[PDB]
Amino acid sequence: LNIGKKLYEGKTKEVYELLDSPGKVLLQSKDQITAGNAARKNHLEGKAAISNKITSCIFQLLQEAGIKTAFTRKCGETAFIAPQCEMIPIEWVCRRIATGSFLKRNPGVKEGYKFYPPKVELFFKDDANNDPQWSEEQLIAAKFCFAGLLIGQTEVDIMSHATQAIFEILEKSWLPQNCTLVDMKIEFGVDVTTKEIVLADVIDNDSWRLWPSGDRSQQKDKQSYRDLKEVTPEGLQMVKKNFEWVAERVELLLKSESQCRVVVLMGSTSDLGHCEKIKKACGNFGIPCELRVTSAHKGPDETLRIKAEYEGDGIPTVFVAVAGRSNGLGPVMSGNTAYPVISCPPLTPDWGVQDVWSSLRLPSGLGCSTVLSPEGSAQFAAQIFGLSNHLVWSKLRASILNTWISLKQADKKIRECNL
Amino acid sequence: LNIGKKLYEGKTKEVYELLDSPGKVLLQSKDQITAGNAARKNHLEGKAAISNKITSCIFQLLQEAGIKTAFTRKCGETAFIAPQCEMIPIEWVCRRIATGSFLKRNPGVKEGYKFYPPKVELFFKDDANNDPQWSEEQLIAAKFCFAGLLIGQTEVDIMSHATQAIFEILEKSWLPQNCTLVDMKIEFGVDVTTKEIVLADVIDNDSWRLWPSGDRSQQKDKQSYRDLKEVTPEGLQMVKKNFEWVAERVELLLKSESQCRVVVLMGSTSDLGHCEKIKKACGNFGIPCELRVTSAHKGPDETLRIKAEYEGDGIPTVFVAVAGRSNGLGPVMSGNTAYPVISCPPLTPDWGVQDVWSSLRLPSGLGCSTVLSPEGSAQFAAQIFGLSNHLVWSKLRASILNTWISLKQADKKIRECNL
Amino acid sequence: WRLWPSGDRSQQKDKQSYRDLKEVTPEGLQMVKKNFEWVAERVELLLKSESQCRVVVLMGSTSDLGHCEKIKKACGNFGIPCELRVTSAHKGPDETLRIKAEYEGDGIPTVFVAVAGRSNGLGPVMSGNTAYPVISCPPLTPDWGVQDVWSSLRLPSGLGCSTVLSPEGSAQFAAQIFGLSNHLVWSKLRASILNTWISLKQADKKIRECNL
Ligand SMILES: Nc1ncnc2c1ncn2[C@@H]1O[C@H](COP(=O)(O)OP(=O)(O)NP(=O)(O)O)[C@@H](O)[C@H]1O
Ligand SMILES: Nc1ncnc2c1ncn2[C@@H]1O[C@H](COP(=O)(O)OP(=O)(O)NP(=O)(O)O)[C@@H](O)[C@H]1O
Ligand SMILES: Nc1c(C(=O)N[C@@H](CC(=O)O)C(=O)O)ncn1[C@@H]1O[C@H](COP(=O)(O)O)[C@@H](O)[C@H]1O
Ligand SMILES: Nc1c(C(=O)N[C@@H](CC(=O)O)C(=O)O)ncn1[C@@H]1O[C@H](COP(=O)(O)O)[C@@H](O)[C@H]1O
Ligand SMILES: [Mg+2]
Ligand SMILES: [Mg+2]
Ligand SMILES: [Mg+2]
Ligand SMILES: [Mg+2]
Repeated sequence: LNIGKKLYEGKTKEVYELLDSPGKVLLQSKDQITAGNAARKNHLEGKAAISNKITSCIFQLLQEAGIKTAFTRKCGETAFIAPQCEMIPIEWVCRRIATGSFLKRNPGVKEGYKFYPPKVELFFKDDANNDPQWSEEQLIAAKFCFAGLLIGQTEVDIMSHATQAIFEILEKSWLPQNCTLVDMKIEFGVDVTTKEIVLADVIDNDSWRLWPSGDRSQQKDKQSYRDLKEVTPEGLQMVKKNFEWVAERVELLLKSESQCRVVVLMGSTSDLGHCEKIKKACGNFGIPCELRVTSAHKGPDETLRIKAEYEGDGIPTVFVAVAGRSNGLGPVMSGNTAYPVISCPPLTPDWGVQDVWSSLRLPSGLGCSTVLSPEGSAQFAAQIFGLSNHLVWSKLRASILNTWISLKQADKKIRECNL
Repeated sequence: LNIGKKLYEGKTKEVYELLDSPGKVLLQSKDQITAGNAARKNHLEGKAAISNKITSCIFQLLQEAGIKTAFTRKCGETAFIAPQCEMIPIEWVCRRIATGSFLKRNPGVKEGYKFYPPKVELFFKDDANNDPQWSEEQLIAAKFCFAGLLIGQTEVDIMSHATQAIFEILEKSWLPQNCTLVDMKIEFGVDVTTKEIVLADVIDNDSWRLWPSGDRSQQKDKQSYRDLKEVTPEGLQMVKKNFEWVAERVELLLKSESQCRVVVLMGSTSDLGHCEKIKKACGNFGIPCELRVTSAHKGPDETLRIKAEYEGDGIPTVFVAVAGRSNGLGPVMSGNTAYPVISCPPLTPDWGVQDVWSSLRLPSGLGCSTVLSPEGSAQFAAQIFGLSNHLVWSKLRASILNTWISLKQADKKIRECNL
Repeated sequence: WRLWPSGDRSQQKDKQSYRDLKEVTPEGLQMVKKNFEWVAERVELLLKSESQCRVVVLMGSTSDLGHCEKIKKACGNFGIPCELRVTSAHKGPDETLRIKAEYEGDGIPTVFVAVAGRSNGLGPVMSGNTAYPVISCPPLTPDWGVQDVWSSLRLPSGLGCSTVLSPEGSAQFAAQIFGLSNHLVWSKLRASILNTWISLKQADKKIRECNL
């Protein structure tokens, strides 16, 4: 590992150039904890390893969901490799629950006020003035430029939407551990190579407020250190145990709590191309997808036996029925399983207007749903599993963001061809 | 409570007439455990309370799912009130896993062979000949008559289907406790008042095989007592602890592990009638259902804020979009949530052929599904929640049985109008 | 097997007659032999068609010949003779009735299949003037097929004319009709249900390998 010059150093991290890696840097954590802009600073042994472990797990989680993130890989106990960014000097905060500075700036609001949707705020980075709140209008008027990207209305709107999405993903991911994510702070930078705005810096135990069972008095985050009247050695051991508590649970956010499976049943091997599109699209949400050939019309006995194989092994299953012309496979399956059935018929413009009604108009006592897009039927199957699986949910959530970002970028492009 | 005369007494239960309660009886459990046809009999203190508690919990579970069952209520620690039945003298067994007598009657099959779907078998009740297996053809040819109901092809086909459905419901219900329901035995009788075939006798720790983590050596059922080489006082305490283990956990089968909610969003209060039908049908599955008024066309800002309230409180939610004419509410919602959205448009024959396409043909990146039936949209919502909620699943499964039974009954009726 | 003439076990012609003998005598073996000879004589009649079958495909235009060739080919698969005839109900209704009469009049059980594009009058006219079954199998394309099909489907009262869109399907339906009387046609239909089912099982087995 070919380490170059120390680029900068701050309160908790040293950033080094990597001579064998163009556009990449090494972020080495220090055994330092800090708070405020006064003398609250301490050595804390093992903090560097805890910060590194949390950020490395959280960045891998957000990256596997599809959030664009400045993270390459973990590099031992106390560092990580990242794409080099020109950091935007704004703290982006997201709140589910009103506490901390929100109450000070909004006297009359009580602790516990819930934000639907989560509240996003901006703070300009400046220790001299204790990080003052900025409006979107102030950030636009600053006309900041980083690695050649002017930070305008489009870029601010993107960081704002991304902050909400990142919060919701981390919020949903902590829920299975019976922890309430109250709020968080993140920072973005411009990747010096790609010129993309990406989540950067770290997300660690100083970034958020984490309340087991929603109970503030059980707070496990750095607020436990900020709240101390006086820092004693007995006080720092409590803080360290809180950081250890989070370090011991954070890797479980990468694990699937519940199993998911899509079974695509096709009446004919001529509709294989259409079923390959469903299977591929399921792969994008990390949901295993099996293809099976069975006809309701010509082998209804075999359809029910295949159904029984998937009903009988304890794995939650969504069936997707692909039947051309008069669809009996969706209906028959729908009538004989408690699991959901989606008809995704391979309609063409020739007879599709006529064929679709055999999926849509069903006798009473049948729940069978219809989705015409094959990518759509995978997404709907994912949305169903997202109710139980935070990993699938997070891919859906990040995909809503990324698609929205794509529209903003295409509008920005075509707007330049308006002069 | 006015107790009458003792009607019957067997190895483990006494049946008493209730003088104020026509067509109901009291089944009093005894502190007796037995095995085989031979001298394996023991007094075991608290067995009566454990048997009564298990059957009372299991019968309430099956009854609340919609399985027709001879159970009224628990009546203290050691008895229960039931509708009086003329018992059909057949033991109905269902197997997920090959063990016990299946291996003896099918040499070459290995322990652990899985049945898809679960295997149903009939045994005629006769201690003299160790309960010989009967075919369906033998039971039909017996021309049994109980409380005036001749047991024919229809009645046998009903008991056989009911046995599979009861087993699958109990199998699904034990899964969240990490217990494998291997197999079970049940008996049916004819309710002397209604003349309906109903599950009767008991389902207790003698009725099934229960393997924690699928591990036969951790068996918690009465097989632990059958297997003992010789019955010692130390041997009976181990059996008692197995029965106590089941007694403790059986009550958790009545508890919902996961929360469910349907939110029905309507573009106009003129579509209220249609939304009332969705809400009523959701009530049948025990799923709370909220009605909300919002227009994507006229109040899209408000649609997103309402969406956020239900996204934000940690409760798994299915949205049902009810918009007449050009449905924008399904699409908009679908594009802005990771939760499932179902369009259930209030189509009439006037313009329904034209309006439906606004739900069906969507831009890429939308998983929005379509269900035309309002009862159907609730059932689909139930099927989605049934992947996580064994109580919802069980109502869907019992509904498949009951619907099938009522077709058999209607066919039997119209067949009389053909002679 | 066990073979009972008139469903009468006491007339059993199979080897059960030999299994049942208390003791095997020379007189006992001659009775068994006669039972075997009875079956030997009659087994050859199982290969013979008891009833005659014919499909007549009437086409309004020789441009629909391709579509009629598919009906005739598919009829050949069931061992049913199939004749093609050209007649228009619109332009030669007198001739349509005379052609109908040739096939009504020679004692051979016949199913008529009417192939008329656009406004199908040939199915209806034929249906109204014969006691034999008529099937409309119109040569629909996606251009105007949604509009044309209704001329086969919505008929005045007193017409039994049926519709089958598939040309192979119209032959199979014709076969099913003859299968009520002809055990050879029936047996091809029955074996075809098996073979189709077997090939689904085989295709499912193949695609299951592409899932591990
Ligand atoms: N991917 C990245 N590429 C380049 N610089 C980065 C990246 N991630 C973080 N940094 C910078 O690394 C510097 C050192 O971090 P740290 O020691 O935590 O600083 P600090 O004292 O918190 N300073 P500041 O964040 O500016 O208030 C920070 O100033 C970040 O802007
Ligand atoms: N709902 C009911 N109504 C009437 N009788 C019932 C009902 N449920 C169970 N019984 C009968 O109650 C009797 C006493 O049960 P039990 O003490 O378990 O007898 P047993 O020794 O197991 N006899 P058996 O089931 O006939 O082999 C049995 O004969 C059952 O058929
Ligand atoms: N961690 C930080 C910081 C911040 O600068 N923190 C450090 C400075 C440093 O990390 O070196 C400190 O002084 O404690 N600013 C916001 N937040 C987080 O943002 C949400 C809202 O915080 P509020 O605005 O209510 O104080 C909560 O989760 C904080 O943890
Ligand atoms: N409990 C019984 C009985 C039965 O008669 N039980 C009692 C009779 C009595 O109450 O004295 C006993 O002797 O243990 N028959 C079937 N089963 C259950 O049904 C499935 C079939 O078991 P198999 O046929 O493999 O033994 C397994 O779950 C048994 O527990
Ligand atoms: Mg700050
Ligand atoms: Mg920092
Ligand atoms: Mg038994
Ligand atoms: Mg009993």
